[PDB]
Amino acid sequence: AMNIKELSLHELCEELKTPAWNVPLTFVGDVGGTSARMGFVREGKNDSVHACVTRYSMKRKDITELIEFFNEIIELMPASVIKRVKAGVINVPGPVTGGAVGGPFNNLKGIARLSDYPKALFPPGRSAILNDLEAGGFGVLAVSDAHVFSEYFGVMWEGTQWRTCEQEPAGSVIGRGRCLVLAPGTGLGSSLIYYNPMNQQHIVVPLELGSQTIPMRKDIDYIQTLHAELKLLPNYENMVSGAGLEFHYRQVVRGSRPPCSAGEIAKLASEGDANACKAMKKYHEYLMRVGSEASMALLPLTIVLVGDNIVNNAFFYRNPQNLKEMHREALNHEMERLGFQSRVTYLRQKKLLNLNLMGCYRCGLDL
Amino acid sequence: MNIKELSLHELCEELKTPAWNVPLTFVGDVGGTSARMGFVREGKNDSVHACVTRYSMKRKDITELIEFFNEIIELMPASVIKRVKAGVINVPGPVTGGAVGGPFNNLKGIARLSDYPKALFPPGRSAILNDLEAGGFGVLAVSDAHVFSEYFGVMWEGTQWRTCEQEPAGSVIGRGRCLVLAPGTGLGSSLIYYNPMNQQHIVVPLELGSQTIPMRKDIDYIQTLHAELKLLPNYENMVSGAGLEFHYRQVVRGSRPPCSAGEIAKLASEGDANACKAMKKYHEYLMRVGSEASMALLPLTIVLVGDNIVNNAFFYRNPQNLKEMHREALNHEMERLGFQSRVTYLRQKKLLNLNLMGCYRCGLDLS
Ligand SMILES: O=C(N[C@@H]1[C@@H](O)[C@H](O)[C@@H](CO)O[C@H]1O)OCc1ccccc1
Ligand SMILES: O=C(N[C@@H]1[C@@H](O)[C@H](O)[C@@H](CO)O[C@H]1O)OCc1ccccc1
Repeated sequence: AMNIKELSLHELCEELKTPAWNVPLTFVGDVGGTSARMGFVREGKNDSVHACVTRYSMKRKDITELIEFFNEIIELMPASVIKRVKAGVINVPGPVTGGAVGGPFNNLKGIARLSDYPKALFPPGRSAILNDLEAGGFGVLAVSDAHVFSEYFGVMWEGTQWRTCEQEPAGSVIGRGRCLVLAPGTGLGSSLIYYNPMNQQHIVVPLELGSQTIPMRKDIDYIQTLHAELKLLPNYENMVSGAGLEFHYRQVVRGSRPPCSAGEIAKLASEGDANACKAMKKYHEYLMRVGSEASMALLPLTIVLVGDNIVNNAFFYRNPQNLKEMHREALNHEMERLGFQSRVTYLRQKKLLNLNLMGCYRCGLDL
Repeated sequence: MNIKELSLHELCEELKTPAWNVPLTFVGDVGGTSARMGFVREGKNDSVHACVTRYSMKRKDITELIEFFNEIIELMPASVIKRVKAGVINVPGPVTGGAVGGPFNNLKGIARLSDYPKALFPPGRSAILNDLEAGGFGVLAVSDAHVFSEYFGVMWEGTQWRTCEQEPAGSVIGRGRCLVLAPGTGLGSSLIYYNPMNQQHIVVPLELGSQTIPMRKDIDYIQTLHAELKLLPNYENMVSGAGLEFHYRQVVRGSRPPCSAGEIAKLASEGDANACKAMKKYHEYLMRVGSEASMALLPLTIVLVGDNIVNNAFFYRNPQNLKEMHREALNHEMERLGFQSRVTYLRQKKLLNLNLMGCYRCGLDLS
């Protein structure tokens, strides 16, 4: 159903001359902190979705470098092909106003301005800048609508409310309820797929749950230790990020060691290393606190953890002890005395898929 | 829109008028102690006219509403009830599927639409809303009738307003997200999301009030309330009637008798130093709801609504109190990048039942 081809800039040029690619096109771009995958999507035979993209490196760590890539693409591509571009959607790893202005970025310098992009890739009134988890959320909806939900998402635990509005198995469809998508990677991403009961419609509402000040449990001292390193009141992202895992790893080993990065800490936990595993537990404990607060504030039917990080950490979630402690923490809220946290079904992405690119495409269709 | 409070019998009379011979919407605004229910019509020159009767919630039970509906059906002509084409009520609790009103703080039982009479609640044209979901539909109704500056006053203009809108702050809702806060008996919250893709606003219900409060430099003050409640304080615990009483008891330290919220507000309006200090403290946690939500939800506007807000006008007009409220709304680590400054704050400056306007507007989107 879901098809993405990674190619060099030149292989892409040739692929598009195929009679298969002689149809209407959407320009799409998934932009992250290091790299960006940009290219073209078509509708395929038997209702399928086929994309071809090339990887660019964000060498300059500047969001305005994207313009170069667009121009590079327009010249180095045949006009016949560009003429079939009927819609243009990219995502960026920051907050976006009016689908047009991508806001201050943690990693990257500058501001994403739709009005500076070339109209041959971004047709007026048929183009948009999304936040990366806005795109993610359109992706989750694309997966549900293509009926392959259980191919790509696995249930972590079923909540109370699932059977009250759905008779199908948990994880077989997104559900006629709000879905909160959380992407713990470089940054902590969050979007709310709102469910409008009047018209049974799902709508993607971007969030910045990651930049909320962390509320206390019994961790006052642990929060204050990071407060004194950052010289900032910790937010969720400070505890649930690359930097966050490093922090938990430094707090566990209780002494100087030679450097290991988040990457190295994950690799070590997958090899059975006690200390790295305790770092991952700690990380997942703050991730579940984002969930318990948001389970009350936003009343989701489902919470879905998405991204490469989540798929690559499958070793962590398969362990039923890790899952049991995550679940205990997801219920660790005063409002659990009335069942609010128990209501919620948690899922995780269990198979690699660029949600963001599928989401840029679904967004292009609604436009 | 014109509303009129009448006894059960006068209501019966008014509807026999040839003026009320037209298609009707049933509406109900249900609160802690009372409920206003009746009928809305479209008038000549696009006017909007409503007629309701008051009921008291003697039982403090949500299921008593059924009686009121039955009482209305018998004591009304069949001719009249037959012109009911839509049915919308609001309740002071969280609602799933527009049909089931979840456990309530103030009242016993569960609001089930499926138990209401179809004569007032036509299938597929009826809904139970949360009180601030209704409030949100109201704010939209006021904006669309071009009288936004009649009912709302700017407290301060944020930096995002002039990019998104060329009309004056407070003259329209805005093509952006509006977070509506109702600090009354309970703390109400809803988010009027603005779709970029289409210029459509949708009301997203929230329970911001029940989130655990994140600290500033107030660990001891939070812990004082922690020890009285035997629960981790949430925003509602600090920003409610119980909240005001707490702030007052802390100010006096047993120097003076205890007080109701009503009493405390009356005294601050008369210039009582202690009561004023209690109101500052209350407004300090209200602005923390706003600063945390300004990051999480990225609103263009925050609007404070309700009789409470209108009746406390004296508090917001004092430029000292407003300057300190503003300082506190910017009290957030993410202000170093402008996020809290983005947001325009307004207050309801003239009485209006937003919820009843909202039940009606909701009905229109349904029929
Ligand atoms: O950038 C964002 N927030 C971004 C989110 O938009 C994004 O979804 C997430 C996943 O990529 O990373 C967060 O860091 O916040 C603005 C900000 C935060 C911190 C410093 C500067 C700017
Ligand atoms: O009742 C609600 N929350 C209600 C809100 O829905 C409502 O909008 C607000 C103003 O009317 O009061 C809150 O208290 O939460 C569930 C709850 C909270 C505390 C104890 C029991 C149940």
